[PDB]
Amino acid sequence: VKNSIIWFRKGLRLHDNPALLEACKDAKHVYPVFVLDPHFLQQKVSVNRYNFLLESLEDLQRSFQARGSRLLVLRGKPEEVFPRVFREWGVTQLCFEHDTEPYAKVRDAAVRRLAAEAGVEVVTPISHTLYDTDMLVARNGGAAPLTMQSFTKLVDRVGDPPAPAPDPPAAMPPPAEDMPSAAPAATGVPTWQEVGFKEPPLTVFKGGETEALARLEAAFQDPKWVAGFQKPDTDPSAWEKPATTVLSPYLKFGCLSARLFHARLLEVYRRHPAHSQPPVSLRGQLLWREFFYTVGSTTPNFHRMAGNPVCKQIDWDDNPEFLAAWREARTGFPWIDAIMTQLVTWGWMHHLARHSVACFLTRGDLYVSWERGMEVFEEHLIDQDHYLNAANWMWLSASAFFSQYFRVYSPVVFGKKYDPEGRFIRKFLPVLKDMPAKYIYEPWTAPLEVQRKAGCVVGRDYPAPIVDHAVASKACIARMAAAYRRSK
Ligand SMILES: Cc1cc2nc3c(=O)[nH]c(=O)nc-3n(C[C@H](O)[C@H](O)[C@H](O)COP(=O)(O)OP(=O)(O)OC[C@H]3O[C@@H](n4cnc5c(N)ncnc54)[C@H](O)[C@@H]3O)c2cc1C
Ligand SMILES: [Cl-]
Repeated sequence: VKNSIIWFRKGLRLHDNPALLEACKDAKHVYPVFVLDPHFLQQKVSVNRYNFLLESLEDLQRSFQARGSRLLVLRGKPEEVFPRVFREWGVTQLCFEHDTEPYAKVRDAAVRRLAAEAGVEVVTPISHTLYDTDMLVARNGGAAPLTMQSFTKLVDRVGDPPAPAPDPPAAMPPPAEDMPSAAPAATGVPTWQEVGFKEPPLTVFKGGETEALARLEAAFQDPKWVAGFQKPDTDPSAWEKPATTVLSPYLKFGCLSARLFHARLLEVYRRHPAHSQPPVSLRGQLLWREFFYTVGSTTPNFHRMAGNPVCKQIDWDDNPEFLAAWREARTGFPWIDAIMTQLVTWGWMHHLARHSVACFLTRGDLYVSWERGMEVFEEHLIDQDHYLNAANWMWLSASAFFSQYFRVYSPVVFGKKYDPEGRFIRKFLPVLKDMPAKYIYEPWTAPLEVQRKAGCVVGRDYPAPIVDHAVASKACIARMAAAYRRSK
């Protein structure tokens, strides 16, 4: 008889899940599995992101229970767990969604070898990306496009991505009873307290497929907003109602299918002939993700500077004091510090808020390596995504993809154009809540009488600025110019 495992890693959803559909086909028993390394922390990861994963697993558990089944959260390393459960459960087929990250390729090769030793068929459909990204490279002559313009031309020659797969059946084949490795007490979803976090998550975005689909429907309630979306024109200071979809955490974990999102976009576009086009359109945003997955997966050492063939070698400074001030939201520039507080509190900030703080750290003011900023984002972002974090940090530091290092955002002026009253600053830096708007982006310029009346004395309640932007940005531009000459 057929006994199958559907192994979740990403792809934390029932919709558009061809791996799950294959596992269920003609099966007597299906074992839905997630493998949790219970020593992960004792090795880097904020409770915000880890709890988002746990909420996503709890949602899957509820969905499987509604269909007569159960999610099994196995503790250990895949290479140690799977040989045991292959034999225990009489497994004949293992299904999982393909993953192109570096660690995944090593892990999955090991599991494939073990499956073959046990006589287990392995099925690995592509559904985390819009397309088979190896197919895109092949149809481009064997190399990934290195500009968005050429990437968009390639996908348009290839055509539409595959349609989302059908929903799974209303009843699933359950795990077999009295299998020791499937014991309830050994296979439940843990809480954040149980995995060892001491402080609670503070983010406002809840994990899981159910929430992902609800947020998708909310975005599409206004088709004119979807059709006319232009990413560069959206407001980074909007926090009560964010100005973009905030689907990124859901896409990162696969709670939302990218193919479903794309299909829904095309439905709207067919009815709105003046809809925006790539790169600025909402379809364009999914193509930025696809572009960076395609380049990233075919480039060695993509997450590093040294040994990375697409990355310019730049003389970044090893300045721990500047990195600490940035990481701890005590730069003395309220726009920067508010965004860095949103990072640690919510784990998500608007794209142009990410631009502001990444420019400041690297080529704009402090001249610290983008790899250090990437590490801080990797800890705190609930949408942390290996290829997308690396690629956008290389863009913002003018190390790859982007080369216009004379464009430097002002940490004072940039936010003021959207939010002159500083509502965003006041929300995330309440020490400044009573500062008059005239000084809230530049509090060190307020007279002492004003600082005292506001209960915010610079140097006592809120730090002085760690640099003078005019001085620092001129120095950084000169160094970038010199670095660009050296790589001639
Ligand atoms: C320094 C830096 C680091 C970043 N790190 C990450 C990261 O770890 N994870 C991440 O998902 N995005 C990252 N981004 C890209 C981008 O800022 C986010 O995808 C975006 O803020 C998510 O908001 P949203 O879902 O509302 O996006 P929308 O504008 O609604 O876009 C829809 C989807 O398109 C994709 N997308 C949008 N913008 C980009 C982009 N510039 N690059 C790649 N894909 C994009 C995402 O999957 C996103 O959910 C980073 C950008 C910068 C400047
Ligand atoms: Cl600016």
